[PDB]
Amino acid sequence: MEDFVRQCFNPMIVELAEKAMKEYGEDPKIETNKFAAICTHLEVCFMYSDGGSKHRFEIIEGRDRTMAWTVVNSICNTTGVEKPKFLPDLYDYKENRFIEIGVTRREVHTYYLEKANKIKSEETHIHIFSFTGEEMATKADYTLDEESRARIKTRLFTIRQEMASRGLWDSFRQSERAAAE
Ligand SMILES: O=C(O)C(=O)CC(=O)c1ccccc1
Ligand SMILES: O=C(O)C(=O)CC(=O)c1ccccc1
Ligand SMILES: [Mn+2]
Ligand SMILES: [Mn+2]
Repeated sequence: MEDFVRQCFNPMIVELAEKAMKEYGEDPKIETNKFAAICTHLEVCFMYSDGGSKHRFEIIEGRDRTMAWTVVNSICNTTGVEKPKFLPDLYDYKENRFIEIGVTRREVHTYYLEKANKIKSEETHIHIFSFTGEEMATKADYTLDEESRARIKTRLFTIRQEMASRGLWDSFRQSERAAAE
């Protein structure tokens, strides 16, 4: 699984997933599934950010935490929007709202609600993608055009196929459920 991750995602994404895991004392060599999940989540964050006009999104995910909060503070004090209790993934200068992005190997609506309750914030938009091509957004708003979202979905499904092809997919779909329970 480890070797698969390093040739599936780019070094920058891998590099940042490693840091993210290390910051919390977790080891990518042992918890290889969570390693893959983090690379995936980052890739989706980046793609999502790229989907818009050039300066539309501030990227909050994939930074050192302290600098992230600083940028969040800047946005809140700048635009009037409420400070969220949990670190979001993006800010949308176009729509004037923070975005949390989810990637589940489980049901889109299940994951959506686990998130929605935890944040407990009306302002933060929520956007969930599955490895099977479904997506769910708050108020049925997807932010991006159909083209952008389709590229994301395609990419996720490619990751699933690539894992399945090597026998790593079952173990990976297992991990999330076990983590939840
Ligand atoms: O699993 C995901 O989708 C994450 O986005 C995970 C993440 O950011 C993280 C950060 C620090 C430690 C462990 C996971
Ligand atoms: O799951 C996700 O989509 C996250 O975006 C998770 C995340 O940011 C995080 C940060 C710190 C600890 C655990 C998860
Ligand atoms: Mn995040
Ligand atoms: Mn997220």
